[PDB]
Amino acid sequence: GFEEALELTIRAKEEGDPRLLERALEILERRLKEAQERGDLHLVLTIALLLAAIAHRLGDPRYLEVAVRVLEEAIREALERGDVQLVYNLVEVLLHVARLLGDPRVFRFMLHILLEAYRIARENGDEQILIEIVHLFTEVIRG
Amino acid sequence: GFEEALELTIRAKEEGDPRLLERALEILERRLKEAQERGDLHLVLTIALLLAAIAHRLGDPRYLEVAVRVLEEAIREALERGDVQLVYNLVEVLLHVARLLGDPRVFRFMLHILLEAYRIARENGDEQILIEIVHLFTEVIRG
Amino acid sequence: GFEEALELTIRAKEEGDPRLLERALEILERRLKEAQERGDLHLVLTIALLLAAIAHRLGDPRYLEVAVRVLEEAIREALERGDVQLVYNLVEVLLHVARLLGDPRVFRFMLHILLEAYRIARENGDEQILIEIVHLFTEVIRG
Repeated sequence: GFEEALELTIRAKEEGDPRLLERALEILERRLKEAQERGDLHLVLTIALLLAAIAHRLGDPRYLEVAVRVLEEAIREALERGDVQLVYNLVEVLLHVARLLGDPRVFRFMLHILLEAYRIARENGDEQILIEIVHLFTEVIRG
Repeated sequence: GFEEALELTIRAKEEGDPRLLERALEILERRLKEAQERGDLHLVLTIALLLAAIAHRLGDPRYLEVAVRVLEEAIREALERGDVQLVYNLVEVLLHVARLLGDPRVFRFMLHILLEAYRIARENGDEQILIEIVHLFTEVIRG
Repeated sequence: GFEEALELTIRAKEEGDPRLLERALEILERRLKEAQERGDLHLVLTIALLLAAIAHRLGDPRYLEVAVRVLEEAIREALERGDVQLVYNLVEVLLHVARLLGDPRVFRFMLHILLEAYRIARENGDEQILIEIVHLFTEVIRG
């Protein structure tokens, strides 16, 4: 499912044809909506990661903003689920995306989510993810 | 605890109040001494990492220094115990602190520790820790 | 002697003697020829990583090149073997040396290898590696 986007990315770099980046971003945007529906938040994680990395190469912040918005909604759902691990892995991707975009308010969103996920993990009693959340927190406050 | 620090960090981004960073640094410096005293080297790892990130923001090298001296003593104890994984994770944090602080001697300390941890890991199982030690070595020598 | 290279590397830092870097590079190049062809792609990964690190310190691109060419042939062999976890760990080290060397061509190599490994992993049905490959792919296209 990711193969066509990975090939198109290599093909756009070597041939210098940004229309191939745009084609792959279209494929990845279709897939990301299909996984946003259905509730496949683990796949949304990786599609949004790949979507944002290609969008960054193309120089078009629009697709970076779509990845942010979809990752933020997947985080809110995964936090309502009380999954915490999915929230952690979702925030990890959003951190890489926010680092690319440079939007300060995405980091603010992640600080609140991590604090809430720490509270769910504290009352659940999962110690290892409690530390993993604090570590991810120290990375967000950097920038 | 961690929750009060994470709340104060968020509260001091929202409210324009760096005193809340200072209050968090004070709590974490208390907890870090309490953890070093108890020998709680796994918590020493996470407190120092959070302390240094909150100290990097606000920009006070003092709390970076406390973090270096405590991590170093936690590393020496973990190396006495022969716990190659723990000293690996402890040096990993000290490398991030020392990169923030910029003191050459903190790197030199890490060079000698990793060589010793390589000897213990060589005579033990030649596991992934063996490559993880030499991998961490190459990162300490670089910058 | 792995330990000898670690010792010489520390020894060249505080004595400021780059002849010890060149001596460790000699020991590591002898060791890589022993390890390669015989196989042991895991040890090829370790010493090539150490070799290129102290070569970067020495300022000599030549040894960065042999670390690259040995890593690339290890990746091709591990890719022939079908060991997709091994090519992942090999490409991870090849990204660090490619960052040091600064040659655009090694990044092109890594993009093609990762696309292949995804295909082998997709037909093998490993799932977790497929995601880990895509995640590493987003790191390679950055730089």
